[PDB]
Amino acid sequence: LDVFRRELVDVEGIPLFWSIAEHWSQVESFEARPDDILISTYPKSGTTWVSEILDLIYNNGDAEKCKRDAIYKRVPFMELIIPGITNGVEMLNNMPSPRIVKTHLPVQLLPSSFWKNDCKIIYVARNAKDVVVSYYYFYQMAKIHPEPGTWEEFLEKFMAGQVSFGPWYDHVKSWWEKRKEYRILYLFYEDMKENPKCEIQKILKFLEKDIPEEILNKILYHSSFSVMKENPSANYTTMMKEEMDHSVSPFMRKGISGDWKNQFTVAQYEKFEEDYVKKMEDSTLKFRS
Ligand SMILES: Nc1ncnc2c1ncn2[C@@H]1O[C@H](COP(=O)(O)O)[C@@H](OP(=O)(O)O)[C@H]1O
Ligand SMILES: O=[N+]([O-])c1ccc(O)cc1
Ligand SMILES: O=[N+]([O-])c1ccc(O)cc1
Repeated sequence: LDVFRRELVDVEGIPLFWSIAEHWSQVESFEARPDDILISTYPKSGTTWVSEILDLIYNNGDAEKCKRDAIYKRVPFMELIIPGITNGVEMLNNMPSPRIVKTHLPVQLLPSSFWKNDCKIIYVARNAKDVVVSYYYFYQMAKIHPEPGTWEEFLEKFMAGQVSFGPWYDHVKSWWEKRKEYRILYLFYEDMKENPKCEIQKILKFLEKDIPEEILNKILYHSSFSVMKENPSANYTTMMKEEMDHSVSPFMRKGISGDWKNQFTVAQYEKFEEDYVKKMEDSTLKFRS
């Protein structure tokens, strides 16, 4: 299918995949349900990690139940519609409750039904420098994206917000502000790295679930990077090479915090930081790198 490497298309101010734009009315009119849990992230911030955690919670840590299908079918990417390939809206329409829904939409573009249904939302943020590195390699392997160009070209596009789903800065800031209006558990990738048990406990409390320590430990074990990277139900290796080419860069790439040090030159770092401070000083958000 000839659907790959196209230029992004503006949707309500945000660069999105051409086929999402083409099917935007279907996304806008998406029907949420009161018990939907929405996982909302800027790309490359821990979406798959948290989605697997949620599905594990819903299945009481049962690893085999969580291998019933690929993560992208268990937890549909709502707005992702590609002709001949996938339709997240239709996948969700046909899914029995309680649904786990994935989105990367900026808050201003989220289908209004989520607000009307007052859904609980788990937002995951990750430090910008690690995000852009992860996103660079992902652009290379995940062929729906436009060509990223060189690292320096891609870094500049990221800083300018000229990448799929728009600027990281506005995404994280506006979702942070939204936590005052709706029930949003706002998590950080770095915290999940440092103390995953603590973060899963936060998720459980938010979900109003109390589970045995033994089940919590099962969920912890199966959501580690070393397990997920080898799990074909979670590591995107069931995608066609034409869609995601693992040989270019694996989806489960490094799974650390601080990979930015391996990618950024000192000059790129200093420039990025100067720009970052200007963009983020209006926000009470604080990150670790
Ligand atoms: N269980 C886990 N623990 C830590 N990182 C994980 C993880 N599962 C996936 N990741 C990392 O999360 C990033 C992908 O995020 P998303 O799911 O939002 O696209 C990748 O980062 P890297 O490219 O830095 O390795 C990936 O390796
Ligand atoms: O075809 N693809 O590249 C896809 C399809 C589904 C999905 O959730 C993500 C990517
Ligand atoms: O383009 N893609 O195939 C994607 C993009 C984002 C994402 O979270 C998963 C797949």
